Amino acid sequence: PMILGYWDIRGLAHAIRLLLEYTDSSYEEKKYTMGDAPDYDRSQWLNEKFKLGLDFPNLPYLIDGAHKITQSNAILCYIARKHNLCGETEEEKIRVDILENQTMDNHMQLGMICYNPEFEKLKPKYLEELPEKLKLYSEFLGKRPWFAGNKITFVDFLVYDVLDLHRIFEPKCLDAFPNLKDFISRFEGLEKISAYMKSSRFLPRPVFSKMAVWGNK
Amino acid sequence: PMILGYWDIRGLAHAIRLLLEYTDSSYEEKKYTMGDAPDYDRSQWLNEKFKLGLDFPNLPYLIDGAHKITQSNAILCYIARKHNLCGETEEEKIRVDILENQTMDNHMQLGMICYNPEFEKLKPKYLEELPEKLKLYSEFLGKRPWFAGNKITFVDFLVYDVLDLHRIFEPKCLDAFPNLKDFISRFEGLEKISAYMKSSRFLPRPVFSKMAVWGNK
Ligand SMILES: N[C@@H](CCC(=O)N[C@@H](CS)C(=O)NCC(=O)O)C(=O)O
Ligand SMILES: N[C@@H](CCC(=O)N[C@@H](CS)C(=O)NCC(=O)O)C(=O)O
Ligand SMILES: [Zn+2]
Ligand SMILES: [Zn+2]
Repeated sequence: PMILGYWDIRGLAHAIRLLLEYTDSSYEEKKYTMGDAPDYDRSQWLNEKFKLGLDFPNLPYLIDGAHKITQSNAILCYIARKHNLCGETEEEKIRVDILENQTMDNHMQLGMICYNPEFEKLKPKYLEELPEKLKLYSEFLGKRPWFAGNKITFVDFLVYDVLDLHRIFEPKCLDAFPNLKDFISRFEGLEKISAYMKSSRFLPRPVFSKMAVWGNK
Repeated sequence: PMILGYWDIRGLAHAIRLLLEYTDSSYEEKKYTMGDAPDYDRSQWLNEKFKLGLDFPNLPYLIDGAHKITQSNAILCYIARKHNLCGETEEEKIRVDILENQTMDNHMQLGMICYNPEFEKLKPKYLEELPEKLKLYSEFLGKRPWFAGNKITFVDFLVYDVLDLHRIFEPKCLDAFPNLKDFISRFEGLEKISAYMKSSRFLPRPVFSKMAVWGNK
């Protein structure tokens, strides 16, 4: 079956996992354990990084038979294409492309300060700007059931992940955007999504690696 | 005609520009000037950031009639889809997806240290690792004329940009990979690309913004 390599954490593999489950894909997981500080030993991965036959060795990676893939968004499109979740109309594809990258940006913005030793200092400013960021997603979604349009796409997994990570960071952050909350309900309401969230496989934390100042555990 | 907003620099708009020219697309450019230090006044853009009707106000952006787009990779796919340069076969799309993101990573890696005030100190390490990064691209391309396969795709523009930025940073960097040099020859060898490189429109520098430590001018 398919095999998804990644750290023994949520991180970037989250949306993928969620996607794999929703698509009822058959897959295994090669979770890599990172050593404790101050070393943060990553040999478990490095002693296999270049033996998997990946073109650009990295985490996460996906191995589907002869197909060795890296880069989260690439892995998602790969899985999505097999289930027509990459968009169909012209406008659908545009929205998918924009979000695919937008979420990636917002995700890093968060991860940047969370990995920053001076995290406690930067937090006040980040929170001040967050409402605006969230608002943007709200404006974008509008009265649509999903982000791409009427049909769910892989970007809905990416958007969810981001929004979830934020209700976790600042719980009240979503209160001002009812439609976004409905999105989360609607998303977590999906059959296979709900079932998986209740299974032993569900790994919502640690949000980041051990090197993080926040969500490291 | 189409309109491409961005800073009065190379940056992320480079590959786009290159793509637009090769596609013989009709377009204008809304270059935004950033103020000198220590303020780096960005008012010229901020006083118009939210009036363009962009979903996620950002630079670069592309306006094609009713279509307002942001996110470099999104803009590229938009332009590419109009000219069938987004890939066709399954393997083609995979490669496109991987590179589309890989290049973005390598580009930031460069941009990160060049914007880092302690640039001179980090440089030795970055150069030590670069050969391997380059090697990967070499390994990937192989005997193929283009990265996606036999046909040129928008990623060849993204890969070129990255490679170019590095021969500029470290000229001898490519000497060890002849196939990558042939790629640059073959790319700058394209009729519309060559013509554009010789026109008044060509803007190879500044590589980055004024806030940069390297390639700021
Ligand atoms: N754009 C890449 C970024 C991947 C990346 O930097 N992954 C980090 C984890 S978030 C990693 O630990 N990679 C393993 C390594 O650097 O060897 C993606 O989406 O896969
Ligand atoms: N992932 C984005 C990066 C966008 C970005 O941060 N662009 C810079 C220049 S490289 C910018 O000036 N953005 C305007 C802003 O965020 O105000 C893309 O490819 O569009
Ligand atoms: Zn990470
Ligand atoms: Zn930039």
